[PDB]
Amino acid sequence: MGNVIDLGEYGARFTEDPYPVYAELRERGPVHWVRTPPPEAFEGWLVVGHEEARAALADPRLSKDGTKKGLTSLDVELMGPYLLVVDPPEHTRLRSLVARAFTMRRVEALRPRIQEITDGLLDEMLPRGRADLVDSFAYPLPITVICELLGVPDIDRVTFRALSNEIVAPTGGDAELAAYERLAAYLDELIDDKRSTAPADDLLGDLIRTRAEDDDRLSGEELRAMAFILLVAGHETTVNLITNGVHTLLTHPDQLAALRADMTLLDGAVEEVLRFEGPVETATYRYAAESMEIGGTAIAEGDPVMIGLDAAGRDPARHPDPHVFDIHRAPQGHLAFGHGIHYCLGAPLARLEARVALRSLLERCPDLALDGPPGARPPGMLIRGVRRLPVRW
Amino acid sequence: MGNVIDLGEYGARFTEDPYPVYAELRERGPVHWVRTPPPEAFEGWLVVGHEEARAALADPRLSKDGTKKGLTSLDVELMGPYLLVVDPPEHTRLRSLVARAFTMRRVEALRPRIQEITDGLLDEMLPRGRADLVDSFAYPLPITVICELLGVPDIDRVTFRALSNEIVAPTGGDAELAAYERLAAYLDELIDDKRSTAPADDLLGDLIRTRAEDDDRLSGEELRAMAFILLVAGHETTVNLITNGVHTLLTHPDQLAALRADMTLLDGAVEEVLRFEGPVETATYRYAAESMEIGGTAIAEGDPVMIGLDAAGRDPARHPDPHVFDIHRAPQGHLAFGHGIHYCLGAPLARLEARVALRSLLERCPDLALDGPPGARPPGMLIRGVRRLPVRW
Ligand code: HEM
Ligand code: HEM
Ligand SMILES: CCCCCCCCCCCC(=O)O
Ligand SMILES: CCCCCCCCCCCC(=O)O
Repeated sequence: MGNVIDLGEYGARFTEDPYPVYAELRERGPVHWVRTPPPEAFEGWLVVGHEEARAALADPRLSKDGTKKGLTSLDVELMGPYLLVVDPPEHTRLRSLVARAFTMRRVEALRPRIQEITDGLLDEMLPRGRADLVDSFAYPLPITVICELLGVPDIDRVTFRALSNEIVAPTGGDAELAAYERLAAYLDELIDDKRSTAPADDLLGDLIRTRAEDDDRLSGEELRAMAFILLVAGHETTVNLITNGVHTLLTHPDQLAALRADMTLLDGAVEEVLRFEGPVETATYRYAAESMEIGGTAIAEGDPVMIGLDAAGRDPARHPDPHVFDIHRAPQGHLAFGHGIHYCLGAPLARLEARVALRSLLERCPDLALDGPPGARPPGMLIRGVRRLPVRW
Repeated sequence: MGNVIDLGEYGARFTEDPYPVYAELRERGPVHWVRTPPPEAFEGWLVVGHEEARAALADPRLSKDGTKKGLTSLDVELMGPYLLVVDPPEHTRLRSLVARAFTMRRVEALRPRIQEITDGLLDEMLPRGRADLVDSFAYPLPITVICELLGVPDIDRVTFRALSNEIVAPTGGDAELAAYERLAAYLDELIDDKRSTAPADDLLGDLIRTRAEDDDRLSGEELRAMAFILLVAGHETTVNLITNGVHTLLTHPDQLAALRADMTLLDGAVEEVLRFEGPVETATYRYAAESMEIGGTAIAEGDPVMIGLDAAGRDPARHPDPHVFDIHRAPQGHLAFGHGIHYCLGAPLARLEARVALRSLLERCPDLALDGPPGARPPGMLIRGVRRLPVRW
């Protein structure tokens, strides 16, 4: 317990642009005690260096499961135990039930369908000459893809969106509480309706049959929490990827022109976007399961640790000229998806969605431009991006 | 125990060029029960898929501590417990002793010296007009860099090399163990020469003080074995990266000419070598501590797992047109340094050692060329490289 820097006190220059602070801090060291901005201005360690971001993602002394300390956060209570709030051996078991669904091989078999979705959205959007890229394009593609994968297409997406939006960028203690208890219910309703059809040849179908079987493979509260995460992690991350993409592209016409000149560079741009504006700014819940250290810095048992994945993406030791967006940038290991046991299950899917989305849009909009200012940034440290992206072509 | 892909049945073809075989296996699936080529032909699961390689490296069910199942290899007993034969918490305790020395900040401080060393090696070497690159350049640089770092002042480099070479590629039973004891003699005596000397501020200094202040933080057995791993891992890998690098460039003249023409590309180029001819072909000892699955293949408890890193580097689904060497390659996440708790401690160092070496040399030898046939490949699944590389300039 000592000198805290309150990130609130940087105002909203820091929400809009966290990097010159991240940098300032990274020069002073790799790890520092921090109160995050309001609302729900949380405190604990922030990791801002790559090498330490990487290594703390792998450190077996960091836990994600607070019930081992007697604490029991909301999402745990109302959703259940899910992938990001458990450690091995339960992590392993729950993970094994869904890994085969999300391999490169299987994800590639969705290409034609993701392409077809993208074509219909651009068809629908193009003729009106201008729009919110999010409502019109970048939201519906992932939320349609993930609902089809599960599969549950007649879902109320708008209720879903708003609940999902709240739980990843909480506006306050009550709203948060409300949305969690509202989504728990919605999910309970959803699962039952899926149980009430029979021949569900799909991951949630498979998942409901697994729970019903009297192995501890999958509990009822785990089944709810699985679908919570599959649906939510699919959604805001990928919307933001696609949107941060186009946004940074159009704020860097050098590179965009470079890219249209040679569309083989496309995938290398996506990787630069993921480095430079990675949709997950700050990694999810971790605390010290024992006394340990990260820099020279002693972290005591109990302290939370927050790994700055976007902070690491602009480490100059790892990424020379970190504040420059270069497609032709030298192979450039980032941490946008994590590392270690909880490395993103959706990475191949995300990469596919985002690549197909961005190619098709750029092919079908030679004159795409901003028009003009982008919408509100959600609150909290989890998500990096904007809710509305007004665009024209 | 079931079907065995005997890797020996392929002959010297495989040892020379394993990639077409890896590709044939990977096309069937990503994991296979194998028999390593002779000598001391060994059985286990070889992982040949990128996605499965990453997961396996992070999987908490694989152990590297054979003692936990009543089995002691020549390295463990004779050298001691060191970083690649322990799991957490022993691993966590040992790695803490040394992480601070191998950081990016600290490594970069060595750039003047590594350069100075690279130049001394080239000034001496360049007038003779031709040389074995290994004896004259690639070997001495890493063995010098690491020795200073420790710092073991004057080293018998001709003896150490032979010992080290043998334990990293064993030729037979009698030679292997002999090398371990002959090497276990030298380290002990290297350790005591340091013990019997004026205390100064370097890693071995700090290590030996820790041994003396024993609260099980560092046992003398572990002290030998730490000095073992750092000297040995420091040397084979880096020599082989420098060598693999020069040789791949000279067998691919367009790409070299592209690099000669634009030396900013060097770094991408180096990362492409690591992907294409990674010095560590197959990662070190791992076994299943409980029964598991890897690509939907059932792994019994006790089965060895061999994670094929170079195999992963030619995986079509992670790297398109994998058997093309492309200085301009894009998104290209490889696994040449591992992943998870045991990720290379020395990667920023290796990258630095290699980059200096390749630049200085390429800048001072504009008509560098092969002359003619390269040396023999050592045996075993650990090292991918040749042991004598004759060049001219
Ligand atoms: C589009 C960009 C995406 C990014 C940047 C991203 C990023 C991440 C990150 C950083 C984590 C780990 C965070 C931590 O360790 O605390 C993660 C985990 C996860 N992601 Fe994603 N993700 C993306 C897309 C997806 C998609 C499409 C899905 C599902 C369809 C998904 C499902 C998950 C799941 C289930 C986890 C938890 C894994 C575990 O604990 O074992 N992600 N993602
Ligand atoms: C030149 C290229 C290098 C490559 C490709 C390389 C590769 C690797 C790989 C793949 C591992 C993990 C193997 C496994 O999980 O079984 C590893 C571990 C290690 N490497 Fe390297 N390495 C290199 C250079 C170095 C250097 C220069 C040093 C020391 C100065 C070093 C020290 C280590 C150590 C100490 C470990 C063990 C880490 C642990 O168990 O926690 N390496 N390296
Ligand atoms: C500061 C907000 C943290 C809230 C933790 C719960 C979020 C669950 C959704 C995770 C999505 C993802 O990991 O990509
Ligand atoms: C199964 C392989 C075990 C080999 C034991 C020898 C250890 C040599 C250390 C080199 C480690 C590395 O560079 O990855």
